[PDB]
Amino acid sequence: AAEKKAVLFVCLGNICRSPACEGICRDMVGDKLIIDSAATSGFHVGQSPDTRSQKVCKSNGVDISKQRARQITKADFSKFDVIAALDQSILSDINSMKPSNCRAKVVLFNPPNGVDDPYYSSDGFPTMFASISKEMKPFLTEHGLI
Repeated sequence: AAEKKAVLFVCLGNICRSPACEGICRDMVGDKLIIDSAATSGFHVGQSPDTRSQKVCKSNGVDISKQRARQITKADFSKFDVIAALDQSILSDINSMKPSNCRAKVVLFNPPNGVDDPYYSSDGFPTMFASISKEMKPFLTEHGLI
C-alpha cells in the first residue's frame, strides 16, 4: 500500500531552501508529490536572484523551473498530507494558526543550522541542497513513503 503524500517545504518566503525541495525530491524519486514549497511571510517576493541557488542546483543535481514565492493561505493543511518547516519560526508560527481538527501533520526539517542560505554569499547553495537531500532520505522514507 505504498502511496505518495505531499510535504510543505517552507523556510521564510518560499525562496531559501524552499525552491530546492522540488528539485531534490523530483530527482530523488523522479516525479511524484511530497513536495510543496510554502511560506508564512509574504516579504521577499517578485525578486531575490534565485539564479545562484537554481544554478548550483542544476550543477549539483536539481530540476526545478520557477520559484514565485507566494503567501500561504489556509488550504496548506487540507491541500497536502505533511508540512515541513525548516527554521523553527515556521513550525512555531504555522502552529499558532493551525486549527484544532485537520488531516495533515507538521514536522520540522533539520535544525536551525543546516539550511540557512542568507542572501549575500554562496554559502547556502551548497549547504541548502546538502540538507535538502541529506534530510530527505531519513525523512520521506520514514514519513510514509521510501
